Amino acid sequence: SKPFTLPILTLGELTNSRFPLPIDVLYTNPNESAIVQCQNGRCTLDGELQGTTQLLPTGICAFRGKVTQQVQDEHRGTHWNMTVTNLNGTPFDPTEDVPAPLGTPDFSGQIYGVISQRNTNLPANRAHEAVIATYSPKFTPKLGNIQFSTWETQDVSSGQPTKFTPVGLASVDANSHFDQWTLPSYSGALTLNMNLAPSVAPVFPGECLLFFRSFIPLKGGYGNPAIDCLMPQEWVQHLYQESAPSLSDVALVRYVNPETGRTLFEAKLHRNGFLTVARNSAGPVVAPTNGYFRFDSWVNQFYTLAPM
Amino acid sequence: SKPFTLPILTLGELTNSRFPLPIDVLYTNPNESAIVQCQNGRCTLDGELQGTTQLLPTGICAFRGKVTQQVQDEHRGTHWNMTVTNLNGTPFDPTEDVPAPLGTPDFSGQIYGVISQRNTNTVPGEGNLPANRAHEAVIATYSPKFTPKLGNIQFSTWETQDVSSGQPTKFTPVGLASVDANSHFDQWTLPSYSGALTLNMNLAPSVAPVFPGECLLFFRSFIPLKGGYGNPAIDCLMPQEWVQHLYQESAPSLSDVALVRYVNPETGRTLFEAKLHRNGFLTVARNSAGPVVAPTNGYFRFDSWVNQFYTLAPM
Ligand SMILES: C[C@@H]1O[C@@H](O[C@H]2[C@H](O[C@H]3[C@H](O)[C@@H](O)[C@@H](O)O[C@@H]3CO)O[C@H](CO)[C@H](O)[C@@H]2O)[C@@H](O)[C@H](O)[C@@H]1O
Repeated sequence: SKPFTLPILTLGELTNSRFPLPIDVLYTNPNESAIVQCQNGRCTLDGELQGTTQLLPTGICAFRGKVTQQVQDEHRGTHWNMTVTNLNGTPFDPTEDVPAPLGTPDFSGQIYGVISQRNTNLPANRAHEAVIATYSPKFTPKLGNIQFSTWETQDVSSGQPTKFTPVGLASVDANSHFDQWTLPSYSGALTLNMNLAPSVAPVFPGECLLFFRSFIPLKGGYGNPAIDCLMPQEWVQHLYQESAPSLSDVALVRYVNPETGRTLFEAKLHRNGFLTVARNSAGPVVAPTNGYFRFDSWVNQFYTLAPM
Repeated sequence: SKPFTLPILTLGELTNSRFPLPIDVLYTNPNESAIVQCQNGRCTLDGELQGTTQLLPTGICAFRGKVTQQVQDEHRGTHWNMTVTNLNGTPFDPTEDVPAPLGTPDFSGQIYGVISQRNTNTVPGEGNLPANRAHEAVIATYSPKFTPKLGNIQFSTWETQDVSSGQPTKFTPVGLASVDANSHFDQWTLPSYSGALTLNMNLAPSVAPVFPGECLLFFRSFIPLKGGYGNPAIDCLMPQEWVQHLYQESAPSLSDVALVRYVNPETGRTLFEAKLHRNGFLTVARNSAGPVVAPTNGYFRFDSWVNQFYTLAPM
C-alpha cells in the first residue's frame, strides 16, 4: 500500500495555491468568523483535485478568452466584456461538474493584473493594466463571461486572444469588497454556486486551522493584505502525482528543523486537505523558513495534538 | 540506488522554467547558431541546481529590493535605480558562487512587468497600515545599468513620479515590452550580470547534442508583448516541475544519458524517444525545425539508463 508522503520543500521553497505568490509565513486565526471554503488549493490526501483547483502555478487566478464589448464606466475607467474558455483554450462546458473554469479566483475583491492580446491575423500585440471585480454582477465565469476594467480607454481589441496575468489587488478600502473567505457568485448573484469543495474546520476542541500565508501586492491605497491557503501549490502537485491511499481520516505531521532534527510542533493533516494545530492565539508562527512538514503516522479525530 | 524517475505530467500540466508561462509545445531547431547556455531551469539529473536556478515558479525573472532614486537615462521613459536582494529578502552576497541572485533573467531583452511597493513605515491614522503603489515597468537586461551581480538594476516606467525612494519593491514579470530590432531580444544571449565588459562567472555549462543527427528538444512557451508585432517564444531545457522533482528525489545518475519515451497513455504507445542527458537536457533524432505535433496529454517516461553509443529511433 503506497506510503503517504509530503514533499521535502521548505517554507521558502513553497508557493501559494490561491494566488501566484511565495509562501511568507505559517499563520493561525482561531477567532475567524467566516466559513472557510476556498476553491483553489483544494486536493484530498489521496490526490483528488476539488473546487476550481488545477495544477499550473500560472493558472491560479488566470483567465483566457476574447473581448466582445466595450462599455464606459459611469465615472472613471472602461469596462470590457470577455468570454472565457478553459485555460487550455478549449471551450468551457458549463455542464461539467466544476464551480467555474479551473483557475478562476475564489474570493471577493478587485484583482489587479495585466490583460495582454496577440492577434490571430507577424501578429499585432497590446497589453494594459486591468482590474477584475469578482463581486460584480458581471463576474459570471460559470456562464462563460466576465468583465474587466482598464485605465486605458480604447486600445483593447475585440475578437482576439486575450490573457489575464494576475499581479495583486487594486485596493482593500471599504468600497473594494476584499474578503478572502467570501466566494464569488460564479453564475451571478441570484444563482447558487455548485460543485464546491467542502468547507473546512477543526472538529477537536482547542484546535484551529493552520494556513500558509502570502502577502499580496496592492496597486494603491493603504493596507497589508494577505491570502491564506490550506496547502501550497507544490503539495497539490505532489498529492496528485502520488495518489497514495489515505489509511485514516487524519495524518499526524511534524514540523521539523533538519539542522537539529528537532520537532518544532505537530499538526493534524486532514483527509480533505487541510491542517489543524493546537494553538489558542492568532498570528504568524515564528519558525525557520528551512523547516518543513514530515508525515509521522495515521491517527484519528480523537488524537490530542501537543500544544504549540 | 534510488531509482530515477520523472513526474507524470502532461504538457498541459507543465510550466516554463525560464519565464512564468505554461508550456505550449515541444520544439526543435537543429540549425540554431547560438550557444545554448541558459541559466534558469538548470538542474542535473541527480538534483543539483545550477546557474541562477531556484525552485519557486514565482521567482523566475522576479526581483526584490528597494528603489533608491530616480535616475537619468537616454532612453524613453522615467528611470529608477533599485538595489536587489535575494528573493527571500536576505542581502545578496556577491562572493557566493552564483552568476547573479537566483531567479535573475537569463536572456537579453526588455522584460515587461509590474513594480509594486509596500512601505515600511505605517500610518497610525490608517490603522497602522502602510501605503502602496504599483506601475508597469520595463527592465532592459542588456543595459549597462543591469548589474544584478553587483546588487542593483534599473527599471523604467511610464508613470513619471509615483515610485517611492527607500521603500520595499517587488518586480512581477509579465512578458516583453517589444521585440523590435532596437529592443535586443535574444533568448540565447546572456546578460552581463556585473555590467558591460565584465565576464560572467559560475555559469551552468552550455548544452548540445553529441551524436550526429540529433538536436536539442525544448519545452516552448509563447511570451506576451506590451506592444508591437511579434510572436516571441522562450525555450527551456526542462520544465520547472522537472527541476522541482529532480531536486527532491536526488536519484543517483547511473550513466550519462537516460532513455526516455514520450507516451500517449490512452494507447500506451510510444510516440517518440529521446535522450535525457546528465546535465539536464533532451536530444532527439530529428532533422527539422518547428513544433512537435503530439497530444498535450502525452508525457515522458523513464525507460532505462543507456551509454554513449545508443542510436535513437528517428521521430
Ligand atoms: C496611498 C496612496 O495610494 C495611491 O494613491 C493613488 C490613489 O489610490 C487610491 C486608490 O485608487 C483607491 O482604490 C483606494 O485604495 O485609495 C487609494 C488612496 O488611498 O488613486 C489616485 C487616483 O484616484 C491616484 O492614482 C493616487 O496616486 C498611490 O498611488 C500613492 O503613492 C499612495 O501610496
